[PDB]
Amino acid sequence: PMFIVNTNVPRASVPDGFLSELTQQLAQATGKPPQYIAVHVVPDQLMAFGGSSEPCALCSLHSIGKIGGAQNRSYSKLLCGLLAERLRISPDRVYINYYDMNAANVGWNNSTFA
Amino acid sequence: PMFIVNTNVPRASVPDGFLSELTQQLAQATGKPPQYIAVHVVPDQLMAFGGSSEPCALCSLHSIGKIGGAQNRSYSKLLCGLLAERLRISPDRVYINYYDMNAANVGWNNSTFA
Amino acid sequence: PMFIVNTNVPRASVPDGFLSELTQQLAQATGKPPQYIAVHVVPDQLMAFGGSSEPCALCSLHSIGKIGGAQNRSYSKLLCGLLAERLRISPDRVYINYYDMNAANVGWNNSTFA
Repeated sequence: PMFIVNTNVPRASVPDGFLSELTQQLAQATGKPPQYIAVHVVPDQLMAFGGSSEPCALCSLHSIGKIGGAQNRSYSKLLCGLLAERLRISPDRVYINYYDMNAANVGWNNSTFA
Repeated sequence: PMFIVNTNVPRASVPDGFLSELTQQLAQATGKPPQYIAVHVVPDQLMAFGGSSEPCALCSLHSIGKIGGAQNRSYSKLLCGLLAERLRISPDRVYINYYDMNAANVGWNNSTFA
Repeated sequence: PMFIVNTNVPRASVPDGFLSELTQQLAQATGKPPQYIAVHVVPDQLMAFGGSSEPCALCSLHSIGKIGGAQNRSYSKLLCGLLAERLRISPDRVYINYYDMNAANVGWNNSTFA
């Protein structure tokens, strides 16, 4: 797994430690090893949510398995929680798209996972 | 629904009001309430279309339903007409990837939509 | 096709010619006409792979067909090799997500391809 957050929150409001905290929490939540987790934060974006430019986020979580109805609900709680606490973004201004990737459709180290 | 555009056009060519205009036009086109529509514009990108770096765009529209053959063609006409009129990007240098998201694979407000 | 690379490598490390080379090499690999191929490179990103901020990349390749077990392995070797050679990113710090798009879900030139 890989997690991307795009946000209008400015770069200086992103705590040092944030990427490393995302990595560790995602390891716990997904059961995958932290050494294979990727995280990407994109601040200072030009975006609106409901026509307003108060803090908001558009995110994604890609995983080879560990995606489904109950799991995505816990991920959303965890992730919205982190975004609320660390970036001061309200949970109702965050979308997270979940993608269950086939191992054949993930490239890594000159090959794929299948 | 959420709409993202990445483009090589500079930020200063993005008119003021463009995010509001996208929000209102997508609200009408999708039928979804405006307060839930998210829009994201990413100018000044390093990109090329057909090997040429004249103005271009790579876009996404995600929605829980309201995605399909005829509807997608209609969204493309709407959206390419906005990009052409507002950012001066020729419609034949724009791609829009459409994603019909399962409600269970969209996180929002600490949970999902299923 | 369309290929997007996101990376923490700095902008000044992306060689002139890189987008053309990607274009040409993707034409060769996918067999599609160069004029349809879109490429997009986003340097200087805040990102981590395995908790480390050594050079890394998160990529996508979208195509209408020409995605599959063996083809994806071949694309990963090609694109990781370019990333290693031109941006100095180790292949084991690159993820590439592959998307086989339905023609109906690709907008272009006021319409879609289905």
